[PDB]
Amino acid sequence: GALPSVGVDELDKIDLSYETTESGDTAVSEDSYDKYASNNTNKEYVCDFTDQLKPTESGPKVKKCEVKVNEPLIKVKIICPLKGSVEKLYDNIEYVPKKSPYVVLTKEETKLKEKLLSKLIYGLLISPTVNEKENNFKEGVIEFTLPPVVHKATVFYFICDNSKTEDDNKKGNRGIVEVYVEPYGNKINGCAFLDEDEEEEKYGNQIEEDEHNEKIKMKTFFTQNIYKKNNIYPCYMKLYSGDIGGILFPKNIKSTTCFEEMIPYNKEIKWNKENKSLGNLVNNSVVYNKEMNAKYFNVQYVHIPTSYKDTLNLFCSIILKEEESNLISTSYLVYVSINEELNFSLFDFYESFVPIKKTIQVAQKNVNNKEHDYTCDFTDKLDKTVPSTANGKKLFICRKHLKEFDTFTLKCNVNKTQYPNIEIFPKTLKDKKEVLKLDLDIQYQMFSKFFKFNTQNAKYLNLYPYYLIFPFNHIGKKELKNNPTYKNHKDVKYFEQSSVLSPLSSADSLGKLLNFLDTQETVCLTEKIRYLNLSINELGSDNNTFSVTFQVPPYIDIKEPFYFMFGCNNNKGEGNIGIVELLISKQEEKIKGCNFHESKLDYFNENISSDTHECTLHAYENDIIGFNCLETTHPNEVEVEVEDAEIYLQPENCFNNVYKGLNSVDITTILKNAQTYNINNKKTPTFLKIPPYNLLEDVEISCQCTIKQVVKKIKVIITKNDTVLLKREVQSESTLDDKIYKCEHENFINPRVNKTFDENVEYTCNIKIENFFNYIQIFCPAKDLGIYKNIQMYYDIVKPTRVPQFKKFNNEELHKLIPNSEMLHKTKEMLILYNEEKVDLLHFYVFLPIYIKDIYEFNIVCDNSKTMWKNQLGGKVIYHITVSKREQKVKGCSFDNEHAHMFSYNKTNVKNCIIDAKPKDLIGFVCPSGTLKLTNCFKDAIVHTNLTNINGILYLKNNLANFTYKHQFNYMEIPALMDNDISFKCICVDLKKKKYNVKSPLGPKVLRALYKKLNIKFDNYVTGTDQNKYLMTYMDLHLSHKRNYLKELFHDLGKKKPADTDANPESIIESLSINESNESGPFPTGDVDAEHLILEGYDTWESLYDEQLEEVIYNDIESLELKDIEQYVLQVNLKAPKLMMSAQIHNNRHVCDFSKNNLIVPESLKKKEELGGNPVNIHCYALLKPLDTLYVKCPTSKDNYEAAKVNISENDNEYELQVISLIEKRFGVVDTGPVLDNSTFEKYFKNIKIKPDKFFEKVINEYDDTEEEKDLESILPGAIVSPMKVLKKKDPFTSYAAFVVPPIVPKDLHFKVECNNTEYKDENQYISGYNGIIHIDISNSNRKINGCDFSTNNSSILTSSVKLVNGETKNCEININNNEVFGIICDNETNLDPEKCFHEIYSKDNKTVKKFREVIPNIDIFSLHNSNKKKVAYAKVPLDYINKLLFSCSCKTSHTNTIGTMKVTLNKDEK
Repeated sequence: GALPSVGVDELDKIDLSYETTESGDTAVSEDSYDKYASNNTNKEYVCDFTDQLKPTESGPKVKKCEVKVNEPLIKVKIICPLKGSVEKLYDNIEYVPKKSPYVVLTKEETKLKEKLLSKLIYGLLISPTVNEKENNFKEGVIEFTLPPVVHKATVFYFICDNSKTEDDNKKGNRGIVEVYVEPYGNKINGCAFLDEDEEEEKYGNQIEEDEHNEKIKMKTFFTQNIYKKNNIYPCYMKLYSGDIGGILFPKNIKSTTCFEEMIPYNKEIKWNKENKSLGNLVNNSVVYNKEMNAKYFNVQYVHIPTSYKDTLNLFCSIILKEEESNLISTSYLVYVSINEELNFSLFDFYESFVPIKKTIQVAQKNVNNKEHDYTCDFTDKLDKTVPSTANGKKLFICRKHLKEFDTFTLKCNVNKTQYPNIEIFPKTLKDKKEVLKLDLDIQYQMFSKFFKFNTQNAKYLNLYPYYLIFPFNHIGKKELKNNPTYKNHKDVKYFEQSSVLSPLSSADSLGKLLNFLDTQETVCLTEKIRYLNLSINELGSDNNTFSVTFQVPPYIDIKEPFYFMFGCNNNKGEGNIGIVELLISKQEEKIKGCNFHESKLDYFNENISSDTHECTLHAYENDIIGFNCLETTHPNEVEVEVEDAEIYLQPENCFNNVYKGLNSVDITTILKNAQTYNINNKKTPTFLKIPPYNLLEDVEISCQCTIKQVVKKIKVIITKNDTVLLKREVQSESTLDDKIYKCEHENFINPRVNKTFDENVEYTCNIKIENFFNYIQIFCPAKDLGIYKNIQMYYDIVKPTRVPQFKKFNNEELHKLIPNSEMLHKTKEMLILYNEEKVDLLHFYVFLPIYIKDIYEFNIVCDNSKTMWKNQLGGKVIYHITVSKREQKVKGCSFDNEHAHMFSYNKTNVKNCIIDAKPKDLIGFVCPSGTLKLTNCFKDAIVHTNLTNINGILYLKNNLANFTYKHQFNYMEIPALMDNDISFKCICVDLKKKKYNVKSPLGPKVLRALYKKLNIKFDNYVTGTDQNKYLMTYMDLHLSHKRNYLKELFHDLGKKKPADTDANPESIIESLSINESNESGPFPTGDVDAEHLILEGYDTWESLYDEQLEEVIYNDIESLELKDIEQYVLQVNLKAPKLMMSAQIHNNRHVCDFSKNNLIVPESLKKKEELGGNPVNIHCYALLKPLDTLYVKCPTSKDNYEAAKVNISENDNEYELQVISLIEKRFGVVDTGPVLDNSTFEKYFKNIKIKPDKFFEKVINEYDDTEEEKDLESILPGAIVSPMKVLKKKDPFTSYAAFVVPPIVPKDLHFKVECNNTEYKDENQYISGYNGIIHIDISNSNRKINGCDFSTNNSSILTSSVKLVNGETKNCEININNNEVFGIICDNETNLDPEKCFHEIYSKDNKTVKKFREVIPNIDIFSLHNSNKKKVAYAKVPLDYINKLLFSCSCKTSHTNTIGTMKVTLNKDEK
């Protein structure tokens, strides 16, 4: 509802029945109206009617005065002749209104009607101290003031009707003043005191934005809205050269010291505390409504002129009338900064440690030139000044923030006849084009504890203007001296407290400043930014000045905001030092550009190689058109010249000259404020910044580029204001990276430049979850003062229930919507000494339960379209999530009715559950909300007295245990790899004394309390080495249980009341110390790694734990005994089926031999038939190394067993029998029973099969419960493999299969194989055949070794590799000495020569081939020729042979003539 302002009087009373037409009673057509504009002189509009409205014509005439306002802060003055000054001429004049100027005339679709100006125009100021008379007309002046920001184009009429008088049938002239206000300006930089109360965040589109309700528009009038009982935050104003600020004061103010008795905050000179108005501090500053006399709304506007080009800071105290109700502060402070553009300056950073005499300046915004031309003039600020007064030898610091299409120009006076010696800093500015880049890391470190800021937000510290100019530096020192990270810096010495025993001389201060600026790193201009338009002019018009002029491109290729400095040092001549500290912002928007070139930049919206010849671009207001016609793969501006010759751009310059139809016209005619960027030493890419325009027709602009006789056309249709602009949906799809969902949105929440095209766009990412164990990463920050001031995180339920009302979304709503759903955060745990953890607070992770009963579909809204940051509008992201009905449960228990639907097995409210876990099962662990997590299950469990990490025992890599140890619900996948039978207990603690809210994790303090409480050894524990790339930790949403530093800092400031007349705001705010407690983690100095101190990306040090919750936990522990502590225990016991380790005959050589009658033959159970026999998976655990081989013997499958019974008469060779001597006799589970015979072999091994049928030529991944058979060569090439082949012909029973662990293993391997019989069954049915499953677990390595990989020209395993080509001989000599290992890899076409290499080798002659054992009897060769491949081999030379040896092997195509030769040497100059 709308409630009018102060209303009814005898001069403001409105009526709704008065109805008069625009023509009135004169009956004159509007077409024949004699109109002209109001006299506009020096900001003042006057309609002078003293000589116009005179009865001179027989008939009436209409003279209209048009007052058209587009410039803020005007004084509307209307002068029509006095009532009855002369008789018979001014006798019967009438006025509409006679109650003007408070009430005006509005057009109700046909009629002029009386209505108050305050309702359509908010911020009006009419002084009742000049219009107290009943009729303002006896003075003959109608005057009023209009606010500087209006959002409604309103028209009103004033009428001095002189036609009702009659002097001998002569009619007078009726004067009409037409006041028409259009929207100019968006928001005043300032504050408004709202008498209303704060209103809760209206989620979604339920916001009702009415302009009839004055309350709603008032909230949009200033940048700060001060509620008396909620807003503690001091008022702030920022004014630039030519800006307009103000304050809307309340009605309960008693007195104020702002704009008339301001306290100057001066750091350049010593403290002044006197009261000083804007008039004495600033010339030509204009203040409106000073006495606070206006009746409707008491707002004071201050217009700061362009004459002031110095930085000023002022403080104000607004004391409110002491009222009965409680308000946060009866006196509020106001900080007004005038003409400063860069906040958190490094000079303010320096002054808190070393005093600095300086004059900070803004670049001169040129009015006689283009708006985006700015200059800093050190010609008149580089004088020779010896320090004798506090003005001698000052620092002129010129600060200016450049944006899109903005250019800067510096001028120094460098002549030697006025200055004896002057230097330009740095020295490398001229020749190599480098600058002294100012990095913002030090301000990050000093202001890390003053806010909650990460690595990305701290670089935007130069973007936040509200309260970063306070003397916080004087406090930050204490924090900088408190920060254990800043101490280890090389740049500490300049921020150590200066000498006070002897007063520091300014010369030492300036020298220290020069060294502090010198130690910083230099960066090249041409490399940090791409396509810069820069000119270094050492010569002027009289050769007495130096200049540097650089134009900021439209899109900046800086990786991060380019914050640097330069200037001219003249202190070497005992004078001034001129310095410019400048910052270029990174434009975060895609350029609407036609890029036709085949090679294209990565930020052009139209990516056309040769697809389209004509590019249709509809350009809008504030749009950025790009036109590229050249190579983008050239970051230089020297070699791009060769392609400017092959490009023909029409017109010769674009978009300077542009095609309308087919004619070439200067672009400035259609767009007066257009900005064209033409790159130096280039023709294209050219750029057009479409300024604010005013068109009624789609204007077609056109250019064309001819590349290699191909003409491509850009036809940009700059639209009008009334073109159809519909909601544009940008759909992106979920991308599944490492079982976590990611969407490609990086700066679509970050505020970007406002545009009409920037409002009807919505970025929605569709995320479908149809599987288990996948984290849905949602990225939108927590609420903090800056580019994220009013971000909102709410959710709507589409399916199953359709509730279009937007509700709050937090950890609780997500926990309740989906059973046991978890909001988790990605952290990499710190050591116990630190107790902080690197959490990613901008990104959280939705984790869905293993079991899903209802299909859910929702939309998460991260809203930053309400945060307007310097006329830049942020984006909004919609995540359309669909969570499918997934039927998967965990084995275990639930200790209440909360997780019972998660477990197929449940013992509700039963403390200790015992579970037999079998190979590849999937166990879940979860305890009720409020019970204390004792275990890091399933990373760490309890063995019966001790804390033990069950991972290293069970080969538990590649398991959910490793990442699920800090959730509410933890998961674990049983492997087939076991070194023992292990019974552990996953125990959560129920302290019956007190339940908790354990959303935040439990600290090592209380976990040690429970270990010593529950007899759990934290001294005999093998540490679980951090194998996790991450941890999704279960914690509160955005640490809402933890403290908030911004609000608490400003809360202490507001209750410290720095806004009293006698109060000095500095000495009060310096007394503030940031609220900090044990809810935190210290930083130990010494390390195991440096990383526990530094942060990069999106990680920040925060305590996961709640020290209050922790102390309550420790209390309830120490006060109770063991009887009063419930233990929700899952006792998981794992039975490894007959653990066999592979018989390691050599360091390189393991063996899994199974030619036995107790192994696959089902063991003799109890004499009775038990049941359908269950496969006893015979467990061979083979632990090998890079360059290890495993041989595996099993009984021979019936078919090949017979085939070997055939060739029993036939013998092996020296090779195979040799290997035999090396293996069979060289092979717990060993036989004692009957000797193998053909009968029992055929019986028990009738049905023995071997999967994979080719062993190690295909394999079975052991953590793959699908037993997904894979070509290991496809996963790990570089192995030597013999499939399952019969050991001996004479013995039909035993076969073997071998494989080699390659030396470079890019990763851990964990697979398994099976000489599986379960098909043979005991005829008494004890057990089916036993399955011999060998579980192979190989470790990784990446050390390239001597060896020739003729399969590639870059081996990732060997050092040398020159891939062979048929018809080409490729020699690869490698130089080996005693005790060095080598290899060789031939491709499929070239087979080994010899095919017994390495065992046989060409002689030194390369004529004869010899068994290498002969020459060297201790060589360790790794190769098998009982294989399907004869192209890959490896070996090691022994430790005690040094006589000069030479040999070679070759990869020879059996078909064509191809030779890839490895030449192997030994030692060097020897026998």
